[PDB]
Amino acid sequence: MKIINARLRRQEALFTLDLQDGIIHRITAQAAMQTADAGAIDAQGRLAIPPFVEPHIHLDATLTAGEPEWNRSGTLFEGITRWSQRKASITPEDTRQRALKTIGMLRDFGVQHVRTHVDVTDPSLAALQALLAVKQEAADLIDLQIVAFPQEGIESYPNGRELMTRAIEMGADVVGGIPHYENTRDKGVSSVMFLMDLAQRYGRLVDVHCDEIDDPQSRFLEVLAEEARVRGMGAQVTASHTCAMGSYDNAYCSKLFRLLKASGINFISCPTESIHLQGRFDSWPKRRGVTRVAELDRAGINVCFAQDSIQDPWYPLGNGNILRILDAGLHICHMLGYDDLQRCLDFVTDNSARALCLGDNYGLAEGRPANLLILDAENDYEAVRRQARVLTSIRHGKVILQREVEHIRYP
Amino acid sequence: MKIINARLRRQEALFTLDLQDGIIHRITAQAAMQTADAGAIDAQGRLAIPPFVEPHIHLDATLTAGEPEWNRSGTLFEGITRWSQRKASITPEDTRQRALKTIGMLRDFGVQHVRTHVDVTDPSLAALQALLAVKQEAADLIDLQIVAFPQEGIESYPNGRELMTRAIEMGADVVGGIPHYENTRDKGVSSVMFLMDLAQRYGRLVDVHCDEIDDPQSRFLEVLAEEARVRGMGAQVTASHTCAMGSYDNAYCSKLFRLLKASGINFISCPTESIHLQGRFDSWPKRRGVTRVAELDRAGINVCFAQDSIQDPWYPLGNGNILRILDAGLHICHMLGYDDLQRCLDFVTDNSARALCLGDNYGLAEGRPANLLILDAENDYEAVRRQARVLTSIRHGKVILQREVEHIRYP
Ligand SMILES: Cc1c[nH]c(=O)nc1N
Ligand SMILES: Cc1c[nH]c(=O)nc1N
Ligand SMILES: [Fe+2]
Ligand SMILES: [Fe+2]
Repeated sequence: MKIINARLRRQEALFTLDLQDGIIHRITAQAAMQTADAGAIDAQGRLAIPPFVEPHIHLDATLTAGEPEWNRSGTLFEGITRWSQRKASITPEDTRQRALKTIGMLRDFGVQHVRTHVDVTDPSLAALQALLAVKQEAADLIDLQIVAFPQEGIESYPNGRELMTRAIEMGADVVGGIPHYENTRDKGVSSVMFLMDLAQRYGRLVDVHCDEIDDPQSRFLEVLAEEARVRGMGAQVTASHTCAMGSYDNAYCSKLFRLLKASGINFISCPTESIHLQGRFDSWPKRRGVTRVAELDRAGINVCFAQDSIQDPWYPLGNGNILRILDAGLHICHMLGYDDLQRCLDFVTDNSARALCLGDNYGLAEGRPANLLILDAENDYEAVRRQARVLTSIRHGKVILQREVEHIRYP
Repeated sequence: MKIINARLRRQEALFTLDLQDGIIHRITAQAAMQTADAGAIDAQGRLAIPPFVEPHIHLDATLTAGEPEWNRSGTLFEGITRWSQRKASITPEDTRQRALKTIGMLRDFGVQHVRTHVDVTDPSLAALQALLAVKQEAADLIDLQIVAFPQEGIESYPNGRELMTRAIEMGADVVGGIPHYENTRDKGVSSVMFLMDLAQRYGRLVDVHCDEIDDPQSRFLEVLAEEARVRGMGAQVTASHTCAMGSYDNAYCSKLFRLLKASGINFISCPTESIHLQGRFDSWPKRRGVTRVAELDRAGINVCFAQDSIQDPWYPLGNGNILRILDAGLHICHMLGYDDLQRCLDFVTDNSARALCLGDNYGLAEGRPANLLILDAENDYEAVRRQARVLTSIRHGKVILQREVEHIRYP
């Protein structure tokens, strides 16, 4: 399959892309806009990019908003209470159906890489079972990673350590955690030591719900980053929801950044979720409660954006569109500068792929898998400004989605 | 013309709407979904609403971002400096071209009512001249209101009072202001006394850039509300950008609400703009900087959302889509409760029409103008969750915009 007249990110030239046997066989710069060629796909000057990534979503809880009742306070903690109620009626078939629907939404919006957290503080491990199967069933659409996420705590929930271990043995690819939610500070610390030992013993990645709270003294991030640094596993470690960093003492935070850089760990921010769940315990002025995304990125630390929730006990909205999240993130994090906008797609493509350790299985380079999108925009700035539609999604060299270009009629 | 199978807001039944001679002739509930009729428009269960309203935009400055240089700090004050530079090359024809392009964007997204601020601290009054003409030229698409907006101050800019007066005499429908930007507190107060006297002398509406600053002592809102209350002109007065209220002392703000309610004035919030321009003088934690929208609404005070800028010296993004702004507002203002979501379109339709004093020239009621939209969603919640496309826009009984329903193919 051939694509002509395609823009690539942050370049002025038009390119032809040759796809063959499921891989990118050739990328060639063109002298100028070319007339059509033997039923090649004409990008018509539109941007070709690698697929969008959703590096952090909770597929087990998706589409369960209001069951059996609503999160009235809009807080993390009531969300957990409501989820606990919902868990009493989780079945594998229920989970499968909701997960597949939400995966469909993500596919519709160009996402081909997904990392889902699954609550393993559930003695049935029903959702985990369903999602491990879904990983195989939906492989034609996405590459799914699964995180063993101990929602109610490792040290603070009955048999939490056994459940984490069992989840990993069952085949979860990533070790999760929630140290800020453990019952005492010391148990928060021991939970991080445990989960890092677990990941090392079974050779898994790590992605931890780190400090998802507005408390300036929630500092489990330092424990996680130090373990990653000492163990030499930074590239394999992600800190999600470091919301407390947005409230840290500034002298401490400056000192902390030295460790963060040295550790090599990744960061995920969920700006629509955090703007909703954070700042709930302030009056006025009301803090944003989002981590220091612009500052991490300027420091050379890999950070990216994620949806987190779609219609679940924590967040009543969501539609699968990562460009909406990008927009939110750029506004809330004060990243609407000219230079920011020219490369903003980094935060929902390249940087996210790095967090998921996709390596050579991601990116528009010869020899890599033929997974790519054609976006209805010519550069990063226009993509976010217009919320550009995904016109074509190609996966393993085949078109799996085709949208018509929007046409408006006037009198 | 006839529309069948239409939902109306916050109602379960389907409705047929009969439009004749530019007005709504009849609205009738149906027993159920009906098969198509004699060239009737089939809403197919989609929502019919009165048009979106853009109650606060700066059309004189639209599409000038980066000219002659960029707002690097992303602040209100640097924006004013950049605009001051751009004013040196403003012409009526330049203004007309940019304004008409942005009006086209608003039309594409179902806006039929627009209130634009125009900077009248410009001895040429060039943009105002162009926009008064545009008001007539674009009448086929929108009903435009023009605010005489003294960007560089009434008391603090050469001949500011003369310029305000001349702008009103030229035909600006609304008197503007910027008391928080006046050089001293006493001049901020005198500016409000002057602009209210001006509005009364000429019988005009009022819409003031009130306290667009994170300073908890910026309290010109109380002066404006008191003048409106005393003069009995509450309904004709709007306070835009009361960002400082998001930082007020809470005891003061409680006392203040008593006056705000009694005064009857309207409020406009610009959440995407304020999240960008506000919080810039904090470090961490970083305030949201948006007025107390949910609290105003709960108190029975009319409040609504607006875009403010499209690609201008203050804000680099913008596409005309008020639903994007609604989404932002609901998130930043903590209004994602179930009750909130079921009526959220209030903030971009009914409430905004009230701010603009549209009266019986707005709304789906028999006898009123046949101005309405068909949205690709069945209720308020779905409209914001899906960012529903405007499928049809009808103005004065005629279709002025038609979109085809998005169709995705899966090969
Ligand atoms: C969605 C979600 C679930 N659970 C949690 O601890 N945090 C979240 N953001
Ligand atoms: C856009 C804009 C222009 N001028 C101003 O004073 N405030 C604004 N938000
Ligand atoms: Fe999460
Ligand atoms: Fe404004």
